[PDB]
Amino acid sequence: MFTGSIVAIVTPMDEKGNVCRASLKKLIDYHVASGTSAIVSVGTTGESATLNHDEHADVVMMTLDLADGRIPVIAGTGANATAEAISLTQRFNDSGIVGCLTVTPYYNRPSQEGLYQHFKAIAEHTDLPQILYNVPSRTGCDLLPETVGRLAKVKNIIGIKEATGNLTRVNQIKELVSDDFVLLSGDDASALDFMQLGGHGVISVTANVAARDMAQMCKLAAEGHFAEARVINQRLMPLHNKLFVEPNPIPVKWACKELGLVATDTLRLPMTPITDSGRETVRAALKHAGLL
Amino acid sequence: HMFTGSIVAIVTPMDEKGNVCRASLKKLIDYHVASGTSAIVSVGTTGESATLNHDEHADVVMMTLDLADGRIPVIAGTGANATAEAISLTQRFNDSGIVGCLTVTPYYNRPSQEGLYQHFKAIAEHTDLPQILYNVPSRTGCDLLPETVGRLAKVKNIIGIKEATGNLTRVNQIKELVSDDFVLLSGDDASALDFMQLGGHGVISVTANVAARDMAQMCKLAAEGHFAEARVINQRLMPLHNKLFVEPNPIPVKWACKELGLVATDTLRLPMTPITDSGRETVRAALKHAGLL
Ligand SMILES: N[C@@H](CCCC[NH3+])C(=O)O
Ligand SMILES: N[C@@H](CCCC[NH3+])C(=O)O
Ligand code: NA
Ligand code: NA
Ligand code: NA
Ligand code: NA
Ligand code: NA
Ligand code: NA
Ligand code: NA
Ligand code: NA
Ligand code: NA
Ligand code: NA
Repeated sequence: MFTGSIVAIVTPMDEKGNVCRASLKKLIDYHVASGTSAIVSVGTTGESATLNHDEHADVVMMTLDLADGRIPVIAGTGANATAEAISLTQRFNDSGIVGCLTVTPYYNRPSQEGLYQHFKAIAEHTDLPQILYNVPSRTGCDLLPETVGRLAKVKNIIGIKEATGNLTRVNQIKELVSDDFVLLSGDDASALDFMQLGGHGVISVTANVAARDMAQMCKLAAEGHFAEARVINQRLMPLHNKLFVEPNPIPVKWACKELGLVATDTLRLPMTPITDSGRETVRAALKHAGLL
Repeated sequence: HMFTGSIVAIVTPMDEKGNVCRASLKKLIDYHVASGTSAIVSVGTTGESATLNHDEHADVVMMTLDLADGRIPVIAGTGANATAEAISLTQRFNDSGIVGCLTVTPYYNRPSQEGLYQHFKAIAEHTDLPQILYNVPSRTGCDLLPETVGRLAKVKNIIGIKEATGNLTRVNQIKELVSDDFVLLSGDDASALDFMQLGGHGVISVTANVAARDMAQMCKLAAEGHFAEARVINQRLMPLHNKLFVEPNPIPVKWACKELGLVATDTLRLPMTPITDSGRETVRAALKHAGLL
């Protein structure tokens, strides 16, 4: 259930910056039809930083409601204060979400022991499966394999979204955890490599606009058909890269709009609209992918 | 002028349950008044801004302002990674008595230079208070470049920057793009004296929590061009400048304050955790090197 192509879904907005349900419905219908394994709601790509606690909870519950049992929903529950993370987590207990994605605290740079006590306290206040999430380029801290191994012994700590793009982390973690600990890439451009080394899937921004390809690529990787997966990956590589040509989710929201998947590409400050150059680049990447 | 010299990034002292401890904060503020500290930054990074909710944050700022009682200026930490949050935090301290705001680049969501421009511009437009930008890429994932600083210096109440890269070339890259009354403050204790000798006007300092008079003298000596004497102080303090980050700030400086008798307990809020045995030994030796123990 926590394997294959998982979309880190955008939070579509109207021109005032409020959540646009009609657009989110369209995306969720698109992912059900495309074979996406699951939806991560209000991750980084979903602009977690700029939704307040109640808007955040509302978007997750909206996503769950619209999913209507057709596709599993994983809630973004990360926070850089352990009390905030527990409170967010408790908000979704017994909601119908199948698990949580909880990022290492950002900006206050805790120690490895700080991360251990942080994630352990979170896990002790829920029954939901917990997927750790490491992305040092955003957070200023690096959850190391040693610490992941300590945390994997905690009951409902069940996997990790590893977004460093450092592919040596795959088997560094795998040798410290049990066979059913889930290893998920959080870096689209290196995700097929990550799977070929033993990863079980990807929590993906590219899947927002290339869901069918991403789902088939990940299934082929799972079946060991890496040559066939790489043909898809190469079609998608310009998107993997150029969806970060400006701060995510600025490009992917523009791309969703360009494809008719959402009504507007509006974001909340401090995100700002895509530049002329960025549109040109993302459009070429979408054309390279065969989507335009 | 008011934003020069030694400015303490003051800890938020807590009791054993993690609640703000007014009695320890009062002692610290009296200590800074007697030590000649130029100003207090309230609820910055060293003050555990992340783990105080909006009401606790505002309460700590108002407490610090009340305890200072006009004896020393107070600068409120008002940064946020959502612009709406930053405006709302800023609006809370309008006409409170604080003299200015310290506002960090959005963290975790990694905005562009244009996003930083619009962020800080929108903030400045919702306040009459002086704004001090704060760049610390090692924490935020985001680097406010001098060109963008120069753009923002043209917004009238954006009046300075706390530059915490430790990259000393930024001093004059910024200074040549701004007017001469734009304030340049180090946010990196180990390189602060270097920063001032290159033209910086002061430092927003963690070391000043426990070596306030030394830090006040070092900055005043630097300001008067007495760099040889300032360097003597800096070498007394350099192990502290470094070892107060031997573990995540403010874990070492809070333990040092407790060991010096300045606060009652060294308690923090998760995901900060208590100082290790090795860390205590390292920080004690640095305190002894400064002559403080
Ligand atoms: N802007 C803050 C608050 C988040 C509120 C819940 N989405 C942060 O990024 O941590
Ligand atoms: N923990 C969140 C919310 C802070 C609330 C105000 N001190 C952050 O660091 O941005
Ligand atoms: Na709607
Ligand atoms: Na660490
Ligand atoms: Na540690
Ligand atoms: Na390790
Ligand atoms: Na487990
Ligand atoms: Na008290
Ligand atoms: Na402000
Ligand atoms: Na100005
Ligand atoms: Na400096
Ligand atoms: Na401690």
